[PDB]
Amino acid sequence: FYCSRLLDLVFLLDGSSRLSEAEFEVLKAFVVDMMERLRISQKWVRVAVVEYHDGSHAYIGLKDRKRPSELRRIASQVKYAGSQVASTSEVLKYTLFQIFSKIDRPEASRIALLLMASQEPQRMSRNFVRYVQGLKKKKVIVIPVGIGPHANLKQIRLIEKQAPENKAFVLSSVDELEQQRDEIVSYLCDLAPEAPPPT
DNA sequence: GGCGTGCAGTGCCTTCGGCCGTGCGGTGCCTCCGTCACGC
Repeated sequence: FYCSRLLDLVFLLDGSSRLSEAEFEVLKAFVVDMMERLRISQKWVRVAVVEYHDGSHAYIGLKDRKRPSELRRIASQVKYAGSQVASTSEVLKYTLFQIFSKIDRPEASRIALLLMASQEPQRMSRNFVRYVQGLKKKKVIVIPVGIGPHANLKQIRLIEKQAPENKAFVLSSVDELEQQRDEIVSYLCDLAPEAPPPT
């Protein structure tokens, strides 16, 4: 449908080589479709787009004052990485420290849509749960989205085990996205308040 | 000549030096299998 609520949504795209050139474009299209079903505004739904590999490469910020159509273009032109490493620990650390360093919008919900499709090196996962728990303390909901046979199930279930609102969406392939979009959007929307503060 | 340790972290508390602890790279399910450098 169309989400018109106070929400800060953060898209986190796995940049590993697990996803092919094409398969990644599909993921991007999914993110674009999501955005078409969101009321993009500083006072309603704010969006952020981040392709992550060894590190986080942000294309869109929550405070970016741009026309939604423009943002959709940007989100569709996200460059393919195809890295050997897509650190979820790093992208969650980035989200926690860079994106949500300061909670400037209490009146809205904070959601991190973690689109993963691989397994990061175990040594990198050392402080993983600490970032997830750290996001929780800033009241940021993390929704893992498993894509493909290589998506780290252990971490995904570990995210759910961290917070009540943290639900996972285990998928079979990037094709399962389009036919799961509507369900996901509505789920995220129902986590955000509908009406602003009295002001 | 075996051991036992190694150390991340916008770290933490009992503050300017202990205490916890994935030495580390890389495979592919995981919190790990198999491996190297030092000092003694």
